[PDB]
Order: sequence, then C-alpha cells, then structure tokens
Amino acid sequence: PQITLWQRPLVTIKIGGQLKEALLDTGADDTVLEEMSLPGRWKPKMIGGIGGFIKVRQYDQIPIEICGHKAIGTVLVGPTPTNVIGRNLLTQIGCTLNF
Amino acid sequence: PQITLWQRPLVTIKIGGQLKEALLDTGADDTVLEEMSLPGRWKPKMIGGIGGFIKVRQYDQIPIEICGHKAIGTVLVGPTPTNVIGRNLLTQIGCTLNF
Ligand SMILES: C=CCNC(=O)[C@@H](NC(=O)[C@@](O)(CCCN(Cc1ccc(-c2cccs2)cc1)NC(=O)[C@@H](NC(=O)OC)C(C)(C)C)Cc1ccc(CC=C)cc1)C(C)C
Ligand SMILES: [Cl-]
Ligand SMILES: [Cl-]
Ligand SMILES: [Cl-]
Repeated sequence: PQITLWQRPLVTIKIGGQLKEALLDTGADDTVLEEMSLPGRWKPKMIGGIGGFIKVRQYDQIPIEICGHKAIGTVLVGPTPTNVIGRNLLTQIGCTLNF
Repeated sequence: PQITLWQRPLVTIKIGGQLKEALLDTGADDTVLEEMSLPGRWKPKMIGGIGGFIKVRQYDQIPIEICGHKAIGTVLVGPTPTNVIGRNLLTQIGCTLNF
C-alpha cells in the first residue's frame, strides 16, 4: 500500500494468533509492544525515547504479520505509549519513505 | 527521493537561518527540535513518548526547508534527545510510506 501521514499510520498486526493495532514508526530502530506474553527466553534491553530510557524484554525470532505482510524478528515488550513497528521489521516488509 | 530504512532516515533541514540534521519520523505527530531560537509567539506544551514527557515551546507558522522542499508549520523546541520531523511537516512535502 501507500500510506499518507495526515493521520497516524496505524495498521493491524498479528502476533501469537492475536490482532493488535500498531504504529508504523520510521523514527524507531526497534519494534516495541505493550505488555503481552511471548514464548521462549528474553534478554534485557534499554531503549531511549523522547522522555528518557526504559527497560524492556527482548524476544528474538518472533513471527509477526504486519498489514498482512509476514515478518520474523526481534520484538521488545515494555511500557510503551503505543505498539510501535520500528525499522527492524519495516525493512522486512519492504517499506520505504517516498516524496 | 526514495529513502531506505536500513539506516535511520536522516535529512538536512534549513530552519531559522540554520542548517540542522533531523530524523524523518512517521511515529511523531509533531516536529521537535533541540534548543534553538525562533521568532514570534510561543506557548508551552508537554509531549510524551517512550520514557515519559518533556516540556517544549510551541511555535506556529514557521518556515522550513526539507530536502529542497519548502513547508510551513508548527515547530516544538525543547530537550529532545534528537531532532525529529513529524507528520505535521512530512505531509507538506508529500511524504508517504510504501510497501
Ligand atoms: C505528542 C503526541 C504523541 N507523541 C508523539 O507523537 C511523539 N512521538 C514519539 O515519541 C515516537 O514517534 C518516537 C519518536 C522517535 N524516537 C526518537 C528518538 C530516537 C532516539 C533517541 C535517543 C537517542 C539517544 C538516546 S535516546 C530518543 C528519541 N525514537 C524512539 O522513541 C525509539 N528509540 C530509538 O529508536 O532508539 C534510538 C523507540 C520508539 C524508543 C524505539 C513514537 C511514539 C511514542 C508515543 C506515542 C504516543 C501516541 C499516542 C506516539 C508515537 C513525539 C515525538 C511527537
Ligand atoms: Cl529483527
Ligand atoms: Cl502544523
Ligand atoms: Cl496527499
């Protein structure tokens, strides 16, 4: 698709068999989702946003569908204001910025 | 141009007579720049993201040039850890996400 930016670029994702809404965020290196359950072991990560730093749980090699496009990669879980899909997965689904 | 998301999408902007580097950020409602002087009226604003909120000064009707594209809009100035171009100016230069 081509998505304009007059509104927030919110899309539906699917992860662990469940649908969620998430923001396509080119300003984020990483993908971070609100508290949820994921399989396997996690590692610690600190990520920085406009307000400072938070600790999140890093899960690797997680299948996730984004607007129907299949990806498998690293998903961080922690206290984010919204689910955000960052460049690590935007690249997997072939996303570019164009003007 | 077409901009890849393998790396952070950084561009040069011209604003208030100054050249600055900024991040094209589809996850940001607003454009936020590190401390700088701008002309005209302003009002205080709190903006939030991962890590919490910071206080900024809101200036309206500010001319900016982004990759040779001229636009005008609201610019927030404060203690942001990085300069971000938000949707309010991305729209004006006809920036879209594509995949
Ligand atoms: C005010 C109205 C609503 N709010 C916003 O629109 C705000 N947007 C936003 O905060 C976002 O667009 C994020 C902006 C991009 N941000 C910039 C950034 C980059 C590096 C640093 C650091 C460098 C060195 C030390 S720190 C700090 C900040 N990057 C990140 O945060 C990513 N960090 C990262 O990549 O590591 C380098 C992260 C996501 C943590 C992985 C997302 C968003 C969050 C919350 C809501 C609430 C919506 C209901 C919407 C969208 C602001 C900006 C208008
Ligand atoms: Cl990844
Ligand atoms: Cl504006
Ligand atoms: Cl348009």
